[PDB]
Amino acid sequence: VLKFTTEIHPSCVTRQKVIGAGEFGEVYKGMLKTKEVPVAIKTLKAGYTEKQRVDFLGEAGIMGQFSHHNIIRLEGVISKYKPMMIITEYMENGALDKFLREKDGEFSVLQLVGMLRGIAAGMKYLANMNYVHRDLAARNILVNSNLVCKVSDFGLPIRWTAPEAISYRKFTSASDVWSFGIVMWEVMTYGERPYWELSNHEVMKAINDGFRLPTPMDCPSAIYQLMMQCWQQERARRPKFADIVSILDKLIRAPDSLKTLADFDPRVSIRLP
Ligand SMILES: Cc1ccc(C(=O)Nc2cccc(C(F)(F)F)c2)cc1Nc1nc(N2CCOCC2)nc(-n2ccnc2)n1
Repeated sequence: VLKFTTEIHPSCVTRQKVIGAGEFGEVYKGMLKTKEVPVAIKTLKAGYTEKQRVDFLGEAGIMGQFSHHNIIRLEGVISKYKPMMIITEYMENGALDKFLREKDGEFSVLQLVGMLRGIAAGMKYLANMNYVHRDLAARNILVNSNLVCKVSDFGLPIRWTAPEAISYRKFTSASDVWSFGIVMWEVMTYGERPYWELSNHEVMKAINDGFRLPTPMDCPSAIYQLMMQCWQQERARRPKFADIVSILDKLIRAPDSLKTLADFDPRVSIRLP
């Protein structure tokens, strides 16, 4: 299980502040020696069950297998001592959802599209590795100080989930593509809530009736077209992540393609002379 993971000795780890919770233990911000490097640390505390131990070390195992620029990096694991720990890199900019809501309007279209290309490349890698994420959303993406997005999974999302996954529990890389389209909309809106104040039942009814999120403000036509393709009801009609990466790469490498904007439908019109 731990074959792509490095065992870290507990004397090299300092926990500082609680930043969240695991299934059976806290997540902390801390420091790792090997000068000191900031890390996030998920613990498994005394009394955990067999199933919790299997899921915890299984999680570390899969994270260790991933080696990609756009996937969170595992620094290592403590499995030989208690409490057990999963240790990852740390990003001062934090999670993408809060980041964009706190930086409204501060980036260029090219910067936003570049973020999406990195997320798509991480997802293409996961899908190729036969890993279905199931919870792709901006809240599960970390942003580094180069604006590079790292797909993560912080644990627990009707508004991000494809219809077949909601209806009959069919989670695949194609349901992850639906979620990616929602993430595109989150990025281009600077972290707006998908479907605004609609309830979960209202969202599913709207989707089943064929309604889809409208274009963000200032959004390239090509980007809105791409998110719309991610939201095809028929799973097989959605692009694969390889198609998404290819499209986004081509738009970035010919950036004039992003200057054509989709028409924004105003809710409110102001009359002025
Ligand atoms: C410690 C830790 C453990 C596991 C994971 C994680 O991603 N596992 C995972 C599992 C399956 C698939 C994938 C996937 F996607 F790669 F495929 C990834 C991330 C963190 N690391 C971490 N956890 C948080 N949390 C936020 C608060 O709630 C608790 C968690 N915050 C930060 N953090 C904040 C600022 N800089 C870093 N790091």
